[PDB]
Amino acid sequence: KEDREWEKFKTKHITSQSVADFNCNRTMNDPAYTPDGQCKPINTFIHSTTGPVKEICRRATGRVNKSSTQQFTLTTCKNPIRCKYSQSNTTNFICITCRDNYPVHFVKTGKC
Ligand code: NA
Repeated sequence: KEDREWEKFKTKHITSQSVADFNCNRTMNDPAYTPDGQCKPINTFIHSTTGPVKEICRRATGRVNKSSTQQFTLTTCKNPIRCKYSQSNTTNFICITCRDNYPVHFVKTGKC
């Protein structure tokens, strides 16, 4: 169900918060943004409106990994000590799995 996979991707990997306001310790432990479970060893959050992320797949057909053509601001929450994280940010391209027009999986930072 590609729309629901997209919803899971949005929740897990796209943040509506600014780089400054984003808080790894809150979000990584908040069920609302962690549909695979809380306190994971790593996660990459894309600071973007959903449209531009979705348009990574604009020319995608079937199931295929696509690189973004532009860079995104990214927060990495990593290396938890009792679910308390190192937090850092950078800009980079991203590599996602598209199912048709829908991002359904975060593959890697950088190009595919
Ligand atoms: Na960069």
